[PDB]
Amino acid sequence: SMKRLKDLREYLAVLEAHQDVREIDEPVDPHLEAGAAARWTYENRGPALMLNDLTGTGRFCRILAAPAGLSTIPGSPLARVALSLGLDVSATAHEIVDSLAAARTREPVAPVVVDSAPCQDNVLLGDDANLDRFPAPLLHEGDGGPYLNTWGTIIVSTPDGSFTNWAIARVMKIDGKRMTGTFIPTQHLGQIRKLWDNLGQPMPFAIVQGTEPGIPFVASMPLPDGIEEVGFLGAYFGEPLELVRAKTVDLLVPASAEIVIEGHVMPPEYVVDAITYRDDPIWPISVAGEPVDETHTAWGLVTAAEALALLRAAKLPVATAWMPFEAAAHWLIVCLTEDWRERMPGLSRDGICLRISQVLAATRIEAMMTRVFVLDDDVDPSDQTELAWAIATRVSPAHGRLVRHGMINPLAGCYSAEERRLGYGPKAVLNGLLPPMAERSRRSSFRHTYPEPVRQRVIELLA
Amino acid sequence: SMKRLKDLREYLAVLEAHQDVREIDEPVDPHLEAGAAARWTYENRGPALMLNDLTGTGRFCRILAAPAGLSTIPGSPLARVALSLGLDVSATAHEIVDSLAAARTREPVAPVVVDSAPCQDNVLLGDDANLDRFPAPLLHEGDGGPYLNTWGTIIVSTPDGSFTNWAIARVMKIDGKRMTGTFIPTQHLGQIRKLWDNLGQPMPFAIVQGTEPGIPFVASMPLPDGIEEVGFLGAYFGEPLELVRAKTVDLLVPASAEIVIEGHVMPPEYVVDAITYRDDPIWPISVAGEPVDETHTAWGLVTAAEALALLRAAKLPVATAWMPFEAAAHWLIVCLTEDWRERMPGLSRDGICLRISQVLAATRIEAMMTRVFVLDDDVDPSDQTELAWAIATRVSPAHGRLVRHGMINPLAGCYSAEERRLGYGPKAVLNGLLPPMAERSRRSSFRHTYPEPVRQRVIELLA
Amino acid sequence: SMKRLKDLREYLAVLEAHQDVREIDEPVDPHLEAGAAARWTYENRGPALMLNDLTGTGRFCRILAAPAGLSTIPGSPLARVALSLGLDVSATAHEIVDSLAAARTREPVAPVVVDSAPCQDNVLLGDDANLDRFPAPLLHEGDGGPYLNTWGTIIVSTPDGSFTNWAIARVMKIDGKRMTGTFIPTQHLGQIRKLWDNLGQPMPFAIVQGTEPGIPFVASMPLPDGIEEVGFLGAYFGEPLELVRAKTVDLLVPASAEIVIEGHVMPPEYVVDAITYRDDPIWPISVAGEPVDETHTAWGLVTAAEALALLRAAKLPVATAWMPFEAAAHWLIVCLTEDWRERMPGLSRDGICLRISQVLAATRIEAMMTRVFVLDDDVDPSDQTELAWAIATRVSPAHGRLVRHGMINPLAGCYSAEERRLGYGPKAVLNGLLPPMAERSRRSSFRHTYPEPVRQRVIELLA
Amino acid sequence: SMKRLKDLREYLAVLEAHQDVREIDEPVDPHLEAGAAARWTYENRGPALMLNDLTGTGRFCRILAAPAGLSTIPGSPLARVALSLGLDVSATAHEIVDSLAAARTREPVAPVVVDSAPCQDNVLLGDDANLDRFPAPLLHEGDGGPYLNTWGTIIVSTPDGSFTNWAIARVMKIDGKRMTGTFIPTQHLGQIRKLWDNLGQPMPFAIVQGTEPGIPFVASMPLPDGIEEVGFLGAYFGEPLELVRAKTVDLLVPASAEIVIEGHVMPPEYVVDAITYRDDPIWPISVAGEPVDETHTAWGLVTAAEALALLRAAKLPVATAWMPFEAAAHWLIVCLTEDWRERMPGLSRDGICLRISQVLAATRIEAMMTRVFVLDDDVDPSDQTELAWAIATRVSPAHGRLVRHGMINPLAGCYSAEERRLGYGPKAVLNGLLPPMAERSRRSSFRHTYPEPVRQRVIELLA
Ligand code: NA
Ligand code: NA
Ligand code: NA
Ligand code: NA
Repeated sequence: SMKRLKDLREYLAVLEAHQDVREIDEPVDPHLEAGAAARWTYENRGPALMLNDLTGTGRFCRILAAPAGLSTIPGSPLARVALSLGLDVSATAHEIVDSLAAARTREPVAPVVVDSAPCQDNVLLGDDANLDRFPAPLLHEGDGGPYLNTWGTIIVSTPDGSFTNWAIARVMKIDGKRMTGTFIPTQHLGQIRKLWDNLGQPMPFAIVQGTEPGIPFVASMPLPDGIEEVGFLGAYFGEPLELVRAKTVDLLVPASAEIVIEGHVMPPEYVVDAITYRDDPIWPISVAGEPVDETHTAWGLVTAAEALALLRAAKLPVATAWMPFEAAAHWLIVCLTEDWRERMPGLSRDGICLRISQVLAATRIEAMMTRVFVLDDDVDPSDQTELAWAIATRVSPAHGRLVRHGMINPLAGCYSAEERRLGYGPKAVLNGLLPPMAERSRRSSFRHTYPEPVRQRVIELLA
Repeated sequence: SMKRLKDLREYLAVLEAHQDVREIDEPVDPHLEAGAAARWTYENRGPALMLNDLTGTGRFCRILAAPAGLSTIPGSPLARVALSLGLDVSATAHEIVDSLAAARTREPVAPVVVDSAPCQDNVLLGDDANLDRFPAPLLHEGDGGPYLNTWGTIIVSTPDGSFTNWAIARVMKIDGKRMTGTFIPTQHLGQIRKLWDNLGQPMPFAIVQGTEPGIPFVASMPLPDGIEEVGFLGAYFGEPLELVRAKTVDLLVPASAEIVIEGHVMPPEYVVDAITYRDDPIWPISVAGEPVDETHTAWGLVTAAEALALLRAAKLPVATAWMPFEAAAHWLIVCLTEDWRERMPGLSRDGICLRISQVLAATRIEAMMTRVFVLDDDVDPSDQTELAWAIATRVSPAHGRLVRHGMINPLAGCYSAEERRLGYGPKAVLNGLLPPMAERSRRSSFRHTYPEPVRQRVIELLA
Repeated sequence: SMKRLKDLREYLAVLEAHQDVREIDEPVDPHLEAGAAARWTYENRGPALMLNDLTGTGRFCRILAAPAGLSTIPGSPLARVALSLGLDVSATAHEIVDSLAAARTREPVAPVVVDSAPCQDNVLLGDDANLDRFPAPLLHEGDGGPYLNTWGTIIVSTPDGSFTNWAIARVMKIDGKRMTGTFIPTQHLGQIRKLWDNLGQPMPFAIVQGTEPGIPFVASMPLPDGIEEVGFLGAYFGEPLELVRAKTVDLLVPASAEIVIEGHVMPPEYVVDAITYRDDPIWPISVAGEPVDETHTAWGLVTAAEALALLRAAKLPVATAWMPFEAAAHWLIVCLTEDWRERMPGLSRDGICLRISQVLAATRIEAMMTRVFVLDDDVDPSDQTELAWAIATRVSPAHGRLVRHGMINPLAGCYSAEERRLGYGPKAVLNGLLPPMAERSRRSSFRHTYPEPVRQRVIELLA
Repeated sequence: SMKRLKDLREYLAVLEAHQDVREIDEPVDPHLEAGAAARWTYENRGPALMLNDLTGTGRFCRILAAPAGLSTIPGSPLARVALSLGLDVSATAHEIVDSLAAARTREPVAPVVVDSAPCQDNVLLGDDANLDRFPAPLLHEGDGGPYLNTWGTIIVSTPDGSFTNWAIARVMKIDGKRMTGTFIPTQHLGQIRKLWDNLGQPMPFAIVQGTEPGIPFVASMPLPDGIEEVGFLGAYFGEPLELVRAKTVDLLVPASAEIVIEGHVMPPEYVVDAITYRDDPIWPISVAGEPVDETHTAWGLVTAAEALALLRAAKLPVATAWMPFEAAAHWLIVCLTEDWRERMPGLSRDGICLRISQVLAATRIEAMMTRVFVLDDDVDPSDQTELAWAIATRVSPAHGRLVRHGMINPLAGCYSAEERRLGYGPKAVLNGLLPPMAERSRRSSFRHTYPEPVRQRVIELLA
C-alpha cells in the first residue's frame, strides 16, 4: 500500500497540507543568500522554502531549499524522507530503511516510455540552451563557483544502451554553456565514462532537477555494479517509472522532472546542447554541511538501507541499520535481533562483530563507515539520546574495538593530513553488545521499569 | 548579582511563574506510581510535579518530582539548574559550570546560627518520631525497599565538632524507626563514620529534605577532603547560610529545610530519634535512571564544574568542562581555549591530552570519568548534536586514545563482570583536538559559513 | 661472481669440507625416528644428517635431514642458506636477502633442455613405479600419514604449456600408487589445477627430490602471478637451468634431481605413473615445527626477500627486510635507511609506517605478516638480541600500532578459534622508528660508545 | 644447602677454578679503556677481567670488570649470578628467582658485629683520605665524569640508628675529596636523607666496594619500605652477615669489603672523611648499556624475583617471573602454573591478566614494567628463542593488551620526549595465555612431539 508522489508538485502539495513548506515572496540572492536560507532552515528545523523571486532571473525559476530536511510536522521529524519514499508521514526510521532493504530482494521493474511529459513543455536548443537564463546559486562563501547540481540526478548510458546509471554528483557551473564535476573511477558515472573514452566519443548526458521525490534518494544509494536505479525504483514503488525520450541525445529521462539539461561530457566538462523545462520550473538545492541536511537524511540513510540489505543477504540477524544524522553520516549503527545467539549458535559477541566487519569489508560501502557500532535491538539508533546512552554505557573504553586500515572516505573529517594524502586510514567496528541480561538489569526508564497498569495510570494522570 | 532562592517555597513560586510546575490533586500511590510519574516527567521534559495527595498519608506530606529535571521553559532546558544555583533562568551550560568553578577560588564563608526556623514548627520526639507518618516511596519495581533519601542532604560532624560534611547518599527505609544506606570508605560520610567507630559511640546524623534548591547541588559535588559544603555554598552565593540547632543532636541544619530527620547511625543502620517539619511539608524525590534526571543535571554537572576548577588550578587553558546528559554522567568533555598553544607553548595535541590525563588521574573524581574527550572550544559540549558531530569528525577511529586502568565507578555500565568484581578496569582520554585550521575549513553551517550581512538578511526574512 | 652448486652431491661435498654433515650408518626408522633425528639436529644446531640405512628399505635410498638448518660452521649460522643460494659460506643475512631482491629487477633467463640427466639413470614404469620401494617417513606422531614431500618441488604446467610453476607443498602418502595434498585456490598449484578441471582432463605433474640446493628456496618464494620460478632461478644465478624431459608426461624437470615422481592429479589425489632416480638416491626431508627449521631459514627468508623487492619497487627507502627465525616466520622486520627522511621528504614516522602498511596490503604476502616492525637500519634484525632490544626500547607500549583485519595465515598461532574459523583476524604494523638522534644518545655498546683507537687497543689486549 | 661465598677473593677463586676470570697484566687506562674492556667482555661473553695494572695508579688497586656478566662456563651462562647467590654453578633461571622469592617469606636474620675485618687493614684519615690515590674510571665517552660507584653499596642509617638501607646508586667523582649522585625522593637513600635534612645535620654514609658477591644483588633489589637488605641477606643465606664498625662514622659496614669510603652527605655532595681498604684492593665496576650487563643480570633479575614474591603473596598461581636480558630489563614475563584455572576458579584469561595488572600496579616496581607478558609455564622465559616464539605465536596482534598510564621509568627507552618531560606514559600487560590445549596441539619440537623411546634412541645415536 505505497503512496508514491508522482512529481515535485504533488510532493509540495502534501508538504503544504501539513504546513511544512513556506513561500518567500521577497527577492533572495542566489549569491550566498539562498544557501544561507537553506542552512538556517536545516539548523532550526524550519519548513522547506520556496524562493519565489531570485535576484537576476526574477520569478522565472523558483528554488526549493531543504527538500528533505528534518520536518516541522509535530512528532514526525522524518516526514519529508517518509513522503519522498511513498510512506506514511509518521513512518519510523526503521520502517523507512526496512522498506528500502526489502526492495533489494525483489526483481527490478522495467520502466515505460511515454510520448510526452510536462518537463518538455518548453524546449531551448542551440544558443538558446544557455544556463545564464536560470539561477546560478553560490551555495557557500568558499565554493569554487555556482553548484548547479546538488539534488538533481545525472543520467548516463553505456555505449550499447544496455545499462543506465542515475546518480547525484556535484556539478559546478563554468559559464552559460559549460559545467564541470568529478568523475571518480570507483563510482558508476566514471566507470561508464571510461567506456565512452575507449571509443573516442563524447558521452551523452542529462541532468534532471525536481523529479518525483523518490528519485534523488535512489540516485544517492550505493547499489551494486550492474543494478539500475530506475529498475530498483520500479521494484520499490511496485510499478514502472514513466520515462520520456530526451530531445537532442539518445537517453530516457524521468517524465516527472522540472528541468532537463541535455548535452555531452567532453573527454571533465559537461557541454549543454539543450535545456527543457515545465511551466514555472522549480530548481531544488541541497546545501551540504553540518547536521542535518540531505547528506544525512538521504545519502547516509540510503547507505544504511544498503548495509542492512547486504548484512541480511549474508544471513546475519540484523534487526535494523542506521547512519545517525548527528554523526554526519560518518557512523553506521548495526542492531542485532534479541535472539541473535539462537540464529547464529556458533559465535560469541566478538565473533559476530568480526563476521559483521568481514561482510561489510567485502562491499562497495566499507570505506564510508568510519565507525560501526554493533548494538542490541532494545536501542533505537535514530533516537539521539538513547543511542548516546547505549554507546557510553555498553562500549568498553578499551576493548571490543576492531580496527581496519584501508581506503577512506576523502570527505570524512576524522583523518590526519597524511592519511588523507595517502587515501589510507583507520576504520573501526565497536562492540556494544551485552551478555544475556534481564530487561530490568539493563534498563531504568518509564517504559522498561514499571508494570503496565502503573504506566497506564500515569499516562491517564499526565498525558 | 546572584538571585539566591532561600527555600523550596521560593523555588516553587519561581517555577510556577514560568509555568514549570504542575499540581496533581488526584491520589498517587508512593508504591511505584510516584516514581513512574517522575520518570514520565523527566523523559517527556514535563513540568516538575507537586503530588498533593498520596495513598496512605493523604494530603499531609506532598512530594515534589523532577525538582531539577530538564525544564519546559521555552529555549531554557537548564532553567531548573540555573534557578537552583541563583542564576538567570536562561543561564547557559558554560555560565553554570564557570560560576561553580569560580567559587572554588574564593575563601569559604562561615554560616550563621539562627535561634528559630520554619523546619522546627512541628516537632516529633520519641515514639512520635516515626517514619510511618510520612510517604515511603518504592521508586522502581526491583528496589530493595523504599528510598527515603534521593534528593535530601545527610549532615554529619567529626567527634570534635570542627568539621561537617553535607552529602546526598541513597537511604532506604527498614521500618518506622530505622533506615540503612552504604558508607563507602572512599567517601566523606564513611571517613567521618570511622572516627565515631574508633571512639565506640553512635554517630549523630540529620537528613534534611526540601532545603533551598542550591544545597542538593553542592551536597552532590565531589569537593576535596577538608572543604565543607556549607562554606562553599556561602562563598558561591556571597553570603552566610542560616543554620538552626537540631532538637535531639549536637548538629546544625539548614533553616530552609522542609523536613529534618535526626538520629544516630549505629555501629549500617540510621536510627530515628526525632523528626521536625514545617507546616504542609514537601518531600522531594529524585528517580535515578536513564537520561535525563538529577544524576545528570546535578551530580554529573557539579562533577564537571569540579573538574573545570581542578584543571584550571593546574594552569591548564580549559575554556569549559561538561558531563553530557545523554552519556548518563559517564563522559567528561574538556574544551581548550582557541589560543591553548600560545598559553602552553611546549606541548603538542597529544602532549596536552597526556597532561590532562595526568592531572585528572591525581584527583578524587578520576574513577568517575569512563571517557574524557578533549576538544576545541568552537564546540558547545552541552549541544548534543554539535558534540556528536565533533566526536565523529575529529576523533580518529584508531589513534589519539590514552587508556588507563584502575579504580572504576561501580555504577558505570561499560564494564565486564570481571572488571566489576575486581573494581579494576579501563578509563580513556580521547583526543579530538584539531591542528590550527581556518573557521571555514573546520565548519560548514549558517553561523560559520556566511558573511554577517547575508545572515542578518536571512534572519530578517525567516525568523 | 656466483658460486652456484649444480646438484645435491656438490652441496653435500661442500658441507663435508666444512664438517657440516654427519653420516649415520646405524639403522634409523622412518617411522618417527628420522623426523626426531631432524628435530634434534635443528634444535641443537647439529650438522645435517645423512641417514644411510633406513628400516624397511635398507641402504637403497638415503635421507638427508636438516638440508638447510642452522649451520655448525663457526661464526656462520646461515652457511647452509648462503651455499644453497651460491654465496660465500659467511654471507650475511642482509647480503642473502639483498641478492634475492636484486634478481627480482632482472629479466628472466629461459632454461635449456638437455637430452639426458643422472635423475633418469634408473626408470620405473607401470606397476614397478611404486612408492613402497622408497622410505615413507612418519615425521611427527600426530601426522595423518607419511609426508613424502616436505623439501622437494612440485612442477605443473598450464594446458597450453606456456606457463610452469615450481612449488614446495606438503604431499602425504595414501598407498604405493597414490598421494594427496592441498590445492589452495589462492596459490599457484590450485590456480593451474582449475585450468585442467575446466578442460575435464587429469593434470600432469612431477615431484623432484634432492635437486641443486637453490631450487627449494625459489620454490618456497611467493613470487607474483605469471613469474616462473625457473626463469627467476636463471636470472638469480646468471645462467640457464638445465631441464630434462619427463619420461611419461609432457613436462620439463630439473636435470639435477635425485628422484623424479611423475603422474597425474585426478580431479585431490596424485597418481604415480613413473618414478625415475639417479644411482644411490638421496631423499631430503624438512621437519617443520618450532624454530629453527626450513620454514624459517627458507620460506620466511625468501618471503622477507620478496617483501624487500616489493617495498623497493614502490620507491620506499628500505635498507633491509627480514623474517626473524625466533618469531617462527610470523614477523617481518623492515629497516629504513638512515637518510629515509631525505629520500621521502613529505612523511613523518607515522606516515611512512602508513605507507609501508598500504604497500604491503596490496601484495600476495600481506596475510602472512602477523606483525611488521618498522625500525632504523642501525639494528641488525637477524641479530636476536639486538632486535629484541630495539623492539623493547623503541616501540611504545601503547602507540605507533596500525592494525588491519582481513585474511590471515591459517597456520599462524596468534589467532583465536573464531578468527581461524572465519579466516578473518588482526595483523599489525608497529612503529619503532626514532626521531633524529646522535649515535651516542641511542646506543651504549663497545662498537658505538668508544673512539676507534680505544676499541683497537681493547681488541689487541683481549681478542 | 647454600654455598655462600664470603668475600670477593673466594668468588674470584671459584671463577678461576671454572676458567671464568682472566688477568690482564698490560697497563689499561681507566680513561675509557677499562670501560671499553668491560663492554667487549659483556658483548662477547668473555671471562670476567682482573685489570692488574692501571694508568696513573699502577698495580696499587686492581679493577674487576664484568663481575656478574654472562659466564663462559659451558652450558652455564648464569653461573656468575648463581655463584654470587650461593647456588650451584648450573642453577637455572627459575631456581635463582625462586630462591630469592622464597627468602621474602622468611623472618630477617639480624647481623653480628665483629671487632676487626680485612677491609680496615689500611686506614686513610683526614688529608690522606683522598680519592686521587685510587683509579677514577671514565666509563663511557659522554659521561659527566668518573663513575666511582657502579657495583658497590651505599650504606645510610636513619638519625635514631634503628633502620639501615643498603643500595647501589651511581656516584660520580667531583675531585679527590668530593663525589655526587642523585637522591630520588621515591627511593630509600632519598627518604633517609630527608630525615637528616629535617634535623639540619649532614647524613653520615659509607660506600663499600668488592664485598661478598651476594650483597650487590640484594642492594639492587627493590624491597618494600622498612625491610633492611642486611636482614634479607641474612634470611637468604640462612646465617648472620658479619659487620664491622666504620672508623669515622657511626655505621656498620660489611666485613667482606675490599674498600670502604666513609664520610657525610652535605645538605647533593658526598664528602670523603676516611678511606679504608684491605691489602691489594680490588675495585669492581659495572658498565651499564645494551644487553647483557649487571643492569640485566642483577637489577632486572632481582626485580623479577621481587615481582614473583609480590604476586605469590597476593595468592596468584605464578610458576615463575623473569626480566629477559635481551629486552634490557624493560619487560617482565609472568608464567602461570598449568593448573592456574583450578587454583583461580572464577577468572578467564583476561580476568587473571586484569588481576595481575591490579596487583603489580599497587607495588613499588610497577613503573619499571614497560611491558608484562603473561604466559603459560610450558615456556621458559629465560630461553630467548622459546620466549620470542611464544610471544609471536600466542599474543594476538590486536587484542589481549591492557594499557595503563602513569609514572614511568625515566631510563626506559620506549617513551616520547613529551612522555619523559611529564614523567607520564603508557605501560602494558599483554595476554599470551592459551585456552586448555593438548601438548601436541601447542608444541612441535623434539622434546614435545616424539615418544620417550624414540627420543632416547635419537639421543643414543647423536649426542
Ligand atoms: Na549509480
Ligand atoms: Na562531602
Ligand atoms: Na609458484
Ligand atoms: Na634500599
